[PDB]
Amino acid sequence: CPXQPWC
Repeated sequence: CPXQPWC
């Protein structure tokens, strides 16, 4: 992340 906030 920051990319997929469930990373």
